[PDB]
Amino acid sequence: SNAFKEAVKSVKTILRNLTDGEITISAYDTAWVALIDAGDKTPAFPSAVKWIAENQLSDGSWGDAYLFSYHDRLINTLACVVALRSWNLFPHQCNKGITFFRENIGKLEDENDEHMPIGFEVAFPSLLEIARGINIDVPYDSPVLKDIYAKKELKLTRIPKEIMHKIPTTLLHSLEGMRDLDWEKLLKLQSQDGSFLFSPSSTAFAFMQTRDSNCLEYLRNAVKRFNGGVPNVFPVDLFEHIWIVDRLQRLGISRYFEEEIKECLDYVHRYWTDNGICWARCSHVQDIDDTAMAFRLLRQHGYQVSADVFKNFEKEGEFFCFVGQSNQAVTGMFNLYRASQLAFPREEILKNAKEFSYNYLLEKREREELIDKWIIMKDLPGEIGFALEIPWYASLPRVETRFYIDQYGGENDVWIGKTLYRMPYVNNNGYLELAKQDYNNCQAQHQLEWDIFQKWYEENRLSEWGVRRSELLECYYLAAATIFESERSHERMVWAKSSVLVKAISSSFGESSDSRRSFSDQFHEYIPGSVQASRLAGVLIGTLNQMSFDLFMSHGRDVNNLLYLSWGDWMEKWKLYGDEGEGELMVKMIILMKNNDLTNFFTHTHFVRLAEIINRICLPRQNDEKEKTIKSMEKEMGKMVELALSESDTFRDVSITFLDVAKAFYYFALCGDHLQTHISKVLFQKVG
Ligand SMILES: C/C(=C\CC/C(C)=C/CSP(=O)(O)OP(=O)(O)O)CC/C=C(\C)CCCN(C)C
Repeated sequence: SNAFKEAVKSVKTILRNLTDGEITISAYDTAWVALIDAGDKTPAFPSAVKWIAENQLSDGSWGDAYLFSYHDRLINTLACVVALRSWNLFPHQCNKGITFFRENIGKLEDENDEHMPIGFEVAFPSLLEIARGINIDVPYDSPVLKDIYAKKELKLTRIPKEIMHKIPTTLLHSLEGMRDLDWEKLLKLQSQDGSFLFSPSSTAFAFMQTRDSNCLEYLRNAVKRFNGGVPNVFPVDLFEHIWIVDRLQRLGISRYFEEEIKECLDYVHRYWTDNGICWARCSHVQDIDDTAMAFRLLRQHGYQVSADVFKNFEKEGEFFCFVGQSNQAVTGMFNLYRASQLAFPREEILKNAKEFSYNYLLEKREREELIDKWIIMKDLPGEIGFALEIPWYASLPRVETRFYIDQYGGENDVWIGKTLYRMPYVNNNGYLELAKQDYNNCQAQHQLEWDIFQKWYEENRLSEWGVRRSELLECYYLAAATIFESERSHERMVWAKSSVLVKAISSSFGESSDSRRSFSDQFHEYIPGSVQASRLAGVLIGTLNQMSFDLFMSHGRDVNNLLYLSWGDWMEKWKLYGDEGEGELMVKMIILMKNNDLTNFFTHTHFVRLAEIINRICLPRQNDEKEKTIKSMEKEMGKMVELALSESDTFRDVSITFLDVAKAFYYFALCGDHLQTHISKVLFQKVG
């Protein structure tokens, strides 16, 4: 007991105390740092030397202890051996590394599945030549190595080295492998924290060549922050802030951290620029992955961000991770896809982005190529598959969350830079535990109400009023998958019950003006065909009364009058034309059942404008004519997204309710023919 509360607390302290990043140490990078000469032929950073000796793995290698990769182990180990030997320190660990290297170098190509660390083919041979330079006894002539030495010389002939010296590029992240270097020019492309593109190793190499004091400071700060070691990229503050918020929302638990998340997004917004962003604040080089994620979250939470930010990544209708490079990672395109779906109608560049990323991912799934360069994830195919299957316009919170809890790798995910690395605050088993418990608690609540909802259906003999059992479950499902919180049962239930009653009335009396007239008369008279019209009316009136009573008994709020007015307003329009304003009725019901006083907005202009949009979306449930219908909903929803997202956090509760109802209808229009598995997972299959 309270274990849950105390776990929310520990996640809150994490969020409150985020700095420049919780990222694991890179042995490769701290080796480069350890090589630095203080000047008097002693290490400038003895604590980096110490870290290396202290963190060697049991088999003599250095690297990620939980995910073995020959590439990762060998480059990490060779670097550490070089560092220790060049100072003749810690000969015992230095000897173990050498043995490991001797015995495993021939296994470099033994893994079909392994990813390559970034820039391995230039970085590996370069520290090989450093090792040979200090007479380290290692098989420099290992057959596997002939192939990677050739690859290096060719990589280098292709590098735009002159451009590398004139403008900031990703190449600055890996200088330690290159040869023709003009430091007078490069130092002008130094980052504002003194690093060369937030790489300690590239920066360490630069310091050895220039003795530049700003490089030293970057190194000093990092070495200190990490007690001797350094990561392979730092800072990683935007990356971490953004990814933490994305994961908490998708895990379905973000509502516990609304204050903390708001503060994270303010931080991010603070460092947003018209060119976008990268993983670290104050960069001259941006990437589409970080930009698309920040863009999506900022816009989603009411920040004003422009889509012109994506213009720089666009070339000839295609989109790229980095300006001036051809790289197009699956995860970046995935995040681009997600971002593009929050486009306002005026934003052409996002239409093109959406068109491009969708087809990119589509093709890559068809080809069996959903593998990413930047990360090793539990279930990338499943995440992409979901995204392609379920547009944001049709993405109900519980549905996305139910699948993602199954996809989230927790602490098992591994990121890929110059070496393998982890992000403990993004990929965290604790978040998952919390997510599973919270999901299961809410689900249990939903099952209770499903049982109540069925009894209600039976007691009122609604099956004889033309409501099928399959329709009953679908109605409850849409409400619960949207308004899912345990403490929001009144909103969830009024919506589910209202939609059912609307379907019964429409099926039993919607056929013609007379029957509709017949029914509305009875409703008002109550408060052959006229006898039963009175019966159904009693069901409506009956359940309306029960609901307001329960609200009154638990929250003191009396909503009787507004309740009947709303139903009254709907009855008149339907009377005259048939079902036309169901969407609006649902929204009003939900707002009424809220434990607030938002009903005063029913008057506001903003409210009215949203009402007419939603009524264009929520069609009176009725091949090629289908594409038309769905495409038309999207255009109307495009307008609603704009209106709703750009809202002061007072009326926002209302605007968001319009979106919720709209998405539900959209989802049903799109997927309503094959919901059985979704419903089963969301409502009836426990997580874990
Ligand atoms: C500057 C970096 C990459 C170099 C450019 C690349 C990879 C080109 C691929 S081509 P290549 O593999 O051929 O490389 P070369 O061998 O040519 O140097 C990325 C450093 C940032 C991180 C690690 C954090 C990522 C955060 N988030 C976006 C995930």
